[PDB]
Amino acid sequence: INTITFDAGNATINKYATFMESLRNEAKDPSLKCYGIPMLPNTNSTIKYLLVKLQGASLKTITLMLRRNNLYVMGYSDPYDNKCRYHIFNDIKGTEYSDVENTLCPSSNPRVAKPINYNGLYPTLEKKAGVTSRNEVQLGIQILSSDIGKISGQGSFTEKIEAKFLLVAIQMVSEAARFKYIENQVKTNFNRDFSPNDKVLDLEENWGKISTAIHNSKNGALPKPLELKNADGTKWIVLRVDEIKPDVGLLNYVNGTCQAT
Ligand SMILES: Nc1ncnc2c([C@@H]3O[C@H](COP(=O)(O)O)[C@@H](O)[C@H]3O)n[nH]c12
Ligand SMILES: *[C@@H]1O[C@H](CO)[C@@H](O)[C@H](O)[C@H]1NC(C)=O
Repeated sequence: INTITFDAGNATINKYATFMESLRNEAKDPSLKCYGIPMLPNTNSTIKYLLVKLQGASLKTITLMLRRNNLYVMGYSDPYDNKCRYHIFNDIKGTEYSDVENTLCPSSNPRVAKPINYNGLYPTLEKKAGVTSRNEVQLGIQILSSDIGKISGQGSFTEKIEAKFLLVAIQMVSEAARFKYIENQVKTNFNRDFSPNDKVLDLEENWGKISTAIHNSKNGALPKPLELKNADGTKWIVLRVDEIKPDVGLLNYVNGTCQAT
């Protein structure tokens, strides 16, 4: 469908809230839903990818390409030297690789490869970025805008700022779309840089666990206790779908029927 665009250079809470709502309605399987939370399609949807264009205050752009089944950033393009430059992780290959290369930068127009010489897993990204953990990498709307400027159209940039930009972009686009809690952490701190708290990391880490739990619930009761973390890192025991439902924007795909509402 339509490329979804977010202008980070000229943002408001309301435009970012709109962007989330957009991304969530385009990503979701139109029919699937459990306890009223929309669920992503499986890997045989009629449309398998989503493109997301971001703009900085410099007016430079970066377009991310997400796999729609699990909202995974597979790679990105920028305008470079009158060419479309595509950057793809080193583990995307064959039919996926050439749907990504050709949808970010079509055949009929000039393009040039610039590999991401690592994979898109958080550990790998933390390592290139030089941090033990991603709570050391700050997030925010100015940071996202500044980061687009540091890479878009630049002949040379380090793998450290590229991995920092991808830690920020995966969390403010993909994690924020999966979790309404992370979207509300960006709006709360809209006008500042912030470090993700311990509930933000735990939710990221447990999205699959959470999706399967809700999908598998009977009359609103979770199959077993779910132990997550509060904003201060203390333990939180979830027993019922409506204790976690305020924080979840989308569900990972889980096979089978579930209570739809
Ligand atoms: N490049 C990327 N894009 C989106 N999500 C992720 C992730 C993490 O990816 C997981 C996605 O789930 P899968 O196990 O279905 O691949 C989420 O738990 C998310 O925290 N790592 N790298 C990612
Ligand atoms: C998916 O779920 C449907 C309905 O329960 C079932 O018939 C099918 O066997 C499942 N597929 C897989 C791979 O388990």
